[PDB]
Amino acid sequence: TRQFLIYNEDHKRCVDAVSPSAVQTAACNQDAESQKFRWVSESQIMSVAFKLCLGVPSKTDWVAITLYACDSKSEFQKWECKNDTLLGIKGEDLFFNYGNRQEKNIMLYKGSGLWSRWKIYGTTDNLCSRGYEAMYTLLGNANGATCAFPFKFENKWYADCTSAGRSDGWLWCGTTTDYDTDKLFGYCPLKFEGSESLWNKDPLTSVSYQINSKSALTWHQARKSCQQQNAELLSITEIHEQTYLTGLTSSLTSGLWIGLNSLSFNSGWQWSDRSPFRYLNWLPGSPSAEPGKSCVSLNPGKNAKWENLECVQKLGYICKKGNTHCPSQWWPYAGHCYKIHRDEKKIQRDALTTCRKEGGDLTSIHTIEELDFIISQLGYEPNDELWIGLNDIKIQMYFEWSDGTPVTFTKWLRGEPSHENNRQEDCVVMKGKDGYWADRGCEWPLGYICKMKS
Repeated sequence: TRQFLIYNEDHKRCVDAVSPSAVQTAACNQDAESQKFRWVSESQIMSVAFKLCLGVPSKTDWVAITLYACDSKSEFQKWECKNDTLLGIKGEDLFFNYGNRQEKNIMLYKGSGLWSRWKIYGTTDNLCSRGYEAMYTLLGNANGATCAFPFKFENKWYADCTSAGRSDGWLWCGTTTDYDTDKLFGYCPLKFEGSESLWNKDPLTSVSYQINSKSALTWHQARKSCQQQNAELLSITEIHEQTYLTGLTSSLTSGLWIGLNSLSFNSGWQWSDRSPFRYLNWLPGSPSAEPGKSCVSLNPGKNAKWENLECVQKLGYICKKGNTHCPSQWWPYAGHCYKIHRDEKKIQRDALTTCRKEGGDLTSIHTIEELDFIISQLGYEPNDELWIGLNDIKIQMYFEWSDGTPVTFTKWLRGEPSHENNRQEDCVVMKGKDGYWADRGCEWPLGYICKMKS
């Protein structure tokens, strides 16, 4: 999945490593470790056989590309893909090239020709396709630091995650390159027997959860460490979910990252996996109005309630592997009919009824296309404040639609949802050039939109 064979279409022969002194080409053989290569940084390319990166003595022409000890900053081991199948050194237009058979060796040339076009064996998406992605460790003493390749364990070099020196066959990696000295390690987000014992799956939902309490990453590092596990940062969508994870995080104390954030500039709080932000559970004082704050943490030491901590703080994190014809005045969309009212302005409750006396209900919105229809086609204007069907009248911090349709979709105005800990009941308005939503006390009289079926 991450190792590959470097290969030249025209010569139909792959790149091979015979020695640190010499890098040649041979007949392609994917069972020959000599030939196998693998990214290690954004730029470096290492041989899994010898655990050394391909590099040059200088950025000059016709010098031999050979294997050097791999070095984050030696700026001769750095490579990049140009034009397409081109492979050259960064900064200077000099390219990986097939070796003139005088010096049996890959060399660096200035020709953008057919001898300088390389490509992963058995594919057509250039070698910056299988590019390096930093893989954050699980558990371990290194607090989830990224894997370091290569690393030395018991005086041998390992090019990927290994189950060496272990009875259990788990896959681990050093987080520095000399693990034998620093002894910092963790487990790789890959699949092996024991892999799944790092998740919980609530017996009811079947959604799974990973609690990384011993790690300490920024919000964005955390988010990337669940995407590479085909997951995402934790979303809390139902009252059952918050209680279930309050049980898991009962015995923990330091804050943990969840997917709730205000990182988009014309949009309020939102879940990182695009789950609808319908259920709230803030700590007193949050959402804090401090302008620099956009990422939410879950505090297991304060009954699993939520607070926003700078997205550069290094905390733990939780991941989540889920899974026609209408009355006059009224206008249709998606089989329903809509209307905005300002003849008389009414309280939320009295607005709800004049949409049932009219034969419908305060409007529900389940898709962004639906929200788009409301603002374009019903004479709505950007400086409006219109009641809609969202509310938490039965249960605070739990928004449902008045018409009893499921809340499949959220789109908050920036700054919103407002002050819920400052009131007892939370109704929802539509306002702003984009028609985004805001929550407020219900017992405020405003205009409204309603929705009916045909």
